[PDB]
Amino acid sequence: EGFGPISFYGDFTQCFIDGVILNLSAIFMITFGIRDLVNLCKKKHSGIKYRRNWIIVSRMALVLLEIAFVSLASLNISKEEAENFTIVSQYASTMLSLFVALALHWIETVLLFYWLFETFGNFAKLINILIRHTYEGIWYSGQTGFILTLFQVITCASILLLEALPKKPLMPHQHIHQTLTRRKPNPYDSANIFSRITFSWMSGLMKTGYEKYLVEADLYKLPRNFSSEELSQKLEKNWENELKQKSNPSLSWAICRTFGSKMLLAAFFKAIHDVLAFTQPQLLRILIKFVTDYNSERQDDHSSPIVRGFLIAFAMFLVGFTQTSVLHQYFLNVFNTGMYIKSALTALIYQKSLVLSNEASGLSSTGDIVNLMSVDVQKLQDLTQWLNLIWSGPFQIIICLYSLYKLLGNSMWVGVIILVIMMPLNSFLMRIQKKLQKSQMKYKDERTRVISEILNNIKSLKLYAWEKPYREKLEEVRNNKELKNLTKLGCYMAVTSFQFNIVPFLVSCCTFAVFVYTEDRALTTDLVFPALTLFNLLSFPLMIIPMVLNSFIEASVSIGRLFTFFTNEELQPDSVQRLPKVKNIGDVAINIGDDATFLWQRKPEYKVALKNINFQAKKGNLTCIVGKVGSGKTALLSCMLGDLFRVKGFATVHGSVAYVSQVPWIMNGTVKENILFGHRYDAEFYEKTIKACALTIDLAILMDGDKTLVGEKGISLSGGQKARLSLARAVYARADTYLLDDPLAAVDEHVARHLIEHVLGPNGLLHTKTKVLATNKVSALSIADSIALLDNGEITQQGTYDEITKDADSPLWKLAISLRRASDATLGSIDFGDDENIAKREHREQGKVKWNIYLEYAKACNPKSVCVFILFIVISMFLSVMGNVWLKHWSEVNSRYGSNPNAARYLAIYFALGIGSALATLIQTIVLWVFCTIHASKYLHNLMTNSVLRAPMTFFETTPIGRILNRFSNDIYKVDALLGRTFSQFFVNAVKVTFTITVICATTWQFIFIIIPLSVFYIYYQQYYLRTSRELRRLDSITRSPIYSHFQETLGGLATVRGYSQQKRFSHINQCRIDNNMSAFYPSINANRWLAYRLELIGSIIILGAATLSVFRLKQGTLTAGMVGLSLSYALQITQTLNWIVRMTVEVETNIVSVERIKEYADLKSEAPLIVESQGDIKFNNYSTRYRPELDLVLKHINIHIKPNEKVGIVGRTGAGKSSLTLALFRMIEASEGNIVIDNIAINEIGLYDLRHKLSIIPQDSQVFEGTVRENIDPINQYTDEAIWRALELSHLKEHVLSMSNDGLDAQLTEGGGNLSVGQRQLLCLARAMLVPSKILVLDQATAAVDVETDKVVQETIRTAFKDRTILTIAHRLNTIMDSDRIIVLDNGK
Repeated sequence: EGFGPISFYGDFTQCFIDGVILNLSAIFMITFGIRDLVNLCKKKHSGIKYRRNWIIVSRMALVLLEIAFVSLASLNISKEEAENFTIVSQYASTMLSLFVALALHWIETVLLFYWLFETFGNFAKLINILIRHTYEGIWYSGQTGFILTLFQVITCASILLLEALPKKPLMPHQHIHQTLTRRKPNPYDSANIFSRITFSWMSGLMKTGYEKYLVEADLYKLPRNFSSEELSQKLEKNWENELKQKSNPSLSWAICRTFGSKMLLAAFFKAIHDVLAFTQPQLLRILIKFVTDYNSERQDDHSSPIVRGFLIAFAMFLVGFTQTSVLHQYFLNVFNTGMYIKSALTALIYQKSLVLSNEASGLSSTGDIVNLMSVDVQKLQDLTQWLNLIWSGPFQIIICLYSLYKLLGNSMWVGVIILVIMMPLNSFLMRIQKKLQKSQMKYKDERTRVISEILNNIKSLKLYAWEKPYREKLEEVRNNKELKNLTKLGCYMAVTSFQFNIVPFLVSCCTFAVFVYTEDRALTTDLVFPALTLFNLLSFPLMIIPMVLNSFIEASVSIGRLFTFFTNEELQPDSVQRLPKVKNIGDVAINIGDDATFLWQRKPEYKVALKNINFQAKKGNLTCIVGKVGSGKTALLSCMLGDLFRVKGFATVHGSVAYVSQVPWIMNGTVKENILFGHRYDAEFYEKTIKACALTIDLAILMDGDKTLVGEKGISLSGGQKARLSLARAVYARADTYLLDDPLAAVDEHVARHLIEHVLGPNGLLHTKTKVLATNKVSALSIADSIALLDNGEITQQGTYDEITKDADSPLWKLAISLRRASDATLGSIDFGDDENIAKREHREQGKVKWNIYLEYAKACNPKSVCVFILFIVISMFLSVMGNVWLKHWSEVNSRYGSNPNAARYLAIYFALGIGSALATLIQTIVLWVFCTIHASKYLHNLMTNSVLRAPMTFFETTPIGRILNRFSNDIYKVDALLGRTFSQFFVNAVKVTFTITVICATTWQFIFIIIPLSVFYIYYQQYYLRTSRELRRLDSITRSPIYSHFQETLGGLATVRGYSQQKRFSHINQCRIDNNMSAFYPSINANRWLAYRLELIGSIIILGAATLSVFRLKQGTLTAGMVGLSLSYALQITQTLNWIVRMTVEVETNIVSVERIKEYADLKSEAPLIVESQGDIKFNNYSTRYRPELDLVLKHINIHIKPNEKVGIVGRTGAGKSSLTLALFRMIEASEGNIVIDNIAINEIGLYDLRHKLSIIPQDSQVFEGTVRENIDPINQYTDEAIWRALELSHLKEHVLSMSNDGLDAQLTEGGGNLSVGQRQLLCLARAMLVPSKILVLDQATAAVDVETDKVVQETIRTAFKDRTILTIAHRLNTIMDSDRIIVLDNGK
C-alpha cells in the first residue's frame, strides 16, 4: 500500500489526503481560534453591540453545521477498524467543526477558506473511494460509509455557498446611515475574500454603467487610505525620519519604507505565479508520455487508465485558476501602491511649492516645476508597475533554464547564446526608440507652440489676411513631421517583427534540430512541444530585461530633482508680525522699524538689498511710493507683504492684507468665481463695487453672463478687463490694509480718472482705512495724502504735499462701523465642472455602435490596402499553423521509425516555413503602415486645417481658444500612432484566436457545443466592459489636466495668494482635485482587473474542455499523442490573447471616437472669398447698413457718403458701436443688409480676400507673430528689403535694428512680442501699414497705449505720408478730433 502523494492511480492516496486535511484543520483551529476570537473579544468585549436581525438563514447554516458534525461523529465509529492514522484526521475534523459551531455564532473569511479546504478534502476523499470502486467492488469497495461521505460533501458545499453568498440584513433602521446621497459608499469596504478575488462588486458597477452613462453621482466614494491628508501625514513622518539622518537617498528610503510592505506582498505573489507557470509544461509532458504509453500498452495487449488523464486535466485547470488569482492579486497590489505614491507626492509637492521662497521661484522657471509635477510623479507611478519585475525576470529565467536543462540534457545551451547575443540588439533598438520618441515629442511641441502663437492673435491674422504663408509653413513643418513619423514607423515595425520572430522559431529551429540528434536520442514528441511552450514563455524576459532599465535610470534623475526641490531654500517665519486689527483711529496701522534693512539675499549676501530706511503709515490714509523702474518700489512693497528675508528692523502689520500686483492674476474658474474669491454672496455690495470700479458695459461686452469662462480655458480678455477685474476683486475683499501696484496702468486714462474719485478719494468706499497705491500719475500725486520719493532702494524724502511744496519742488515735481470686514466661504466640496460642457456635445447620440464611422475611415484609407493587410495577416497565421502541424507530423514520423530522421530535409522545410511567416508579418507591419496610416494623418490633418482656417469670427469669439488648441494638437497625435498600432494588434489577435479555435475544432468534432456558450459569455463581458471603460477613460482624461493647470495658475499668483492668506483654501482645493482624480481612476484599473480575471477564467475553462474532450476521445478510440500535444500547446496561448484583444478593442473605440470629434471640428463652412469677376479717385458710401450676429443688434439706419481725399475722425461715448464700424468697413461679417459702395461696386459681390488685401488696419493691438522681422512685416515677398528699410526709417525705429540685428536684417523675436516695449510694436504696426500701399486706413485706440511722443510721431506720419489716403481714426484725442475734416458721430444704436 503506497503512501506518497501520487499512487499507481493518479489520485491522492488515503494517507496524503488525511495529511493535508490534518494540516488544514490544524492551521485553521489554531490561527482562527487565537487571532479572530482574541481580536473580536478585545475590540467588542464579547459583542457589546447586539445589532443583528437573526434571520432564518443563519439558523439554517447553524443547523447544517450541526448535522454535518453529527454525521462526522457517526462516521468516526466505523472507520476506526483498521490500524492507520485516520483517527488523527477524525479527531482534528471533530475539533475544527466543534470550534466552527461557535465561531459562526460569534460573528453575528478564515472560516470561509477553512470551509473551502474542507470541501476540497472531502471531494478528494470521495474521488479516491470512487476510483477504488472502479478498481474493486461496486459501491462499498473501501468501506460502506461513502454513501454518507456524499452527504458530508454536499453539506460542505451547501454550507460554504450559503455562508459566502447571502448578506447580513439588519432590522432596526438600517436606512438611517445613508443621509449623504451624493455618492454611494463603495462596496469594497463590505466584501469577503471569496467575492474580492472574483470582483463581483465591479460586476454590479459594470451593470450600472451598462444601463446608464456614468457621471459624478454614479461613481463611488474612495475608501480610506486614499485621501490626501492621511497619505501626506504618513509621508511627512518619514520625511522627519529623513531629517534625522539627512542625505540624498533619504527621500527614496522614506518613500520605500512607508509603502514597502505592499511591494513585498506583490513580490511574494509574483514568485507564486512564476513557480506555478512552469508546472503546465511538466503536465503537458507527462500527459504526452501517458497517452503514448497507453497506446503502447493497448498495442502490447493486442499483441499478447483514463483516471490518470482525467485527473491530469483537472490538475491543469486548477493550475490555471490559481495562476489567474495570484497574478491578478499581484497586479492589484502594485497599482494600489502606485496610487498611494501619486496621491502622497502630488500633495507634498503642492505644499512645498506653496511655501516656496520667492528667490527660489526666481531661480526656477515655471516650466521646470510644472514639468516636474507632471512628468516625474507620473514617471514614478509608471515605474511602480515594473519595479518588482526587475527581480521577477532573473528568477523566471533561471528556473526556466533549469527546467530546460533537466528536460533536454546537458550542454545544450544554444538558446542561451542566442539570448545573450540578441540582448545588445534589443538595447540598441530601445535606444533608437527613445531617441525617435524624444525627437517626435519636440516636433509636436514646436508645432503646438506655433499654433498657439497664431491662435492667440488670429483676429489680426484674418484682418491682414496672411493665411497662405502660415499654412505653407505648417505644411513645410508637416513634411519633416511625416518623414520622422515614417522613420518611427519603420523602426517600430522592425522591432515588432524581430520580437515576433527571433525567440520561438529561431531558438527552437536551432536547439531541437541540432542537439536532439547530436545527443543520439529520438525526439518521440515529448521534447519539442514543452520546448516550444518554454520558449514562448521565455520570450517575455528578452524584452523585459532592457525595458525596465530605462525607467530605472530615469528614476535617479526624478528622485534627484525631487530631492533638490524639497531641500531648496524656504523662508523664515519671523520676516514680519501680522499683529491684531487696527485700534481706534489715530495710532498706527503699518510699521517698518527704525533703520530697517532687507534684501533678496540671505545665503550669499548678494548686492540686492536696501539699508537703513524706516516707514510709518497713519490709520486711514492714502500713501503713494513714487519712483522709476528699479526704484525699489516693488522691493518695498514685497517687504510690506513679508515676502523678503529681513536683516534688520521691526515689521508690524495690523489687520488683514489685500494686494494687487502690476501684473493681474486670474484663476481658471469663472468671473463669478474670481470676483467671489472664496466669500459668501452679498448682492448689494457686489453691485456697489461693480458699479464703482468696473462698469455694467464691462460685463455686457463678454457676450455671456457672469458665469463666463476666463481666457486661460475660455474666451480671451483684454488687459484693461484684467485690471478692472483685479481691482474689483480687491475692493470686494473688504480688508484693513490695502496695497495696489499701478492697477490703472493697463486701462484708459480718462477711465482712470473715474477710478480715483469713486473708490480711492475721501468719498471712496474704503476711505477710512490704510491704503498704499504706488503710481507715477499726477492726479494720484495731487489727491494722495502722503508721498514717498523712492529710488535705488533708498527713500529720499517723505511727507505731505504741503511739506513737499515748501522747499524746492525739483526732485519729484520737475521730473461708527469699519464696514464689518469681509466674510470667507465654508471650504466646500467641488465636483469636476468640465463634464457638463462636453456632455452637451455628447448628448446628440447615446447608441454610437454602428460602424458607419469605421467605414468612413476605411473610405478615407485605400480599401485595397486594407484587404491586402487582412490577407497578409491570414497568410502569416496560416504559415505558422502549417509549421506547427508539420512539426507534429515530423515528430510522429520520428516516433514511428526509431531514430531514422530526415533531419536536414525537415530542417530546411521548417526554416522556410518559419522565415516565410516572419517575412509575411514583416511586410504586413512595415509597408501597410506607410500606405494606410500616414495617408490618414496627412489627409485628416489637411481637411481639418482647411476647414478651421476659413472659420468665422462668430466661431472664434464663441469657442475657447484653449479648447480647440488642445484638441487640434493632442488628438491629431493620437490618431497618428495609437490607432495604427491598435488596429494591427486587434486584427492579429482576432486571427490568432480564430485559428486556435479552428485547430481545436479540428482535434475533435464536438467542440462547437462547448465553445458557443463561452463565446456568448465573452461577447457579453466585452460589451459591458466597453460601455463602462469608454466613459471611465473619458472621465479620467477630464480630471487630469485641471490639477496641472491649477498648479500653474497658483504658482503664477504666488505673491497675491500668499498676500491674501487664502493658503488653506488653495490647499483644500488641491486636495479635492487630486481626490476627484483618484476617484476617476480607481474604478478604471479595477475594471481592467475584473475583465482580465474573467477572461483568464474562460481561458482556463477552454484548457479543461480541450483536455477532458481529448481524454474522452482517447477512451472512445485511437488517439495520436502528437495531436493531443499540438492541441494543448495551441490551447495554452488563449489567456494573453483574449486579455489583450478586449483592451485593444476598447482602445480602437476610443481612438475612433476622438477621430469623429476632430472631424466634427472639421465640419465647418463659411463664405467663398475667391475672386469671381479698385482704389483712388473714387467715392465711398454706406446705405441702410446692418451687420451683427443674429442674437444682437448694433448697426441700423446708417446712410453716409465720403468723397476721396478727406480725413475722418470718429467720436463716440462708451458702448456706441465703435468697433462695429471698422468690422463693417472690412466686411468681416457676411451679414450685410444694405449696400456699401466703393469704386461704384458693391463690396459683398466680389469677396473678402482681395478687399482685405487692399486696405490698411491698425487693430488697437501690437502683438505680432514670432520669427524674422522681415517675415513679420512682409511675409509674402512683396518688394525687396530696401522698401521695408525705408518704411522703418520713416517710422523711426532705426535704434532697434541698429542695436540688435548685427548679423543683418534677420533679428529674431520672442513669441508674443514681450521682449520689446509696446510703443515699439506700435511703430512696427505703423511701418507695416505704411508699407501697405492701400489708401483706406483704419486707426483705433490712440489714447490708451501711448507715451505722447508716439502719438505725435504717428499723427505726423499719417499726415505727411498719406497725403490723400482716406483715413478713419477712432480715438478720444482732442487734437485729432479737431484736425479731422469731417467728424462722424457714433450714435448709441443708429
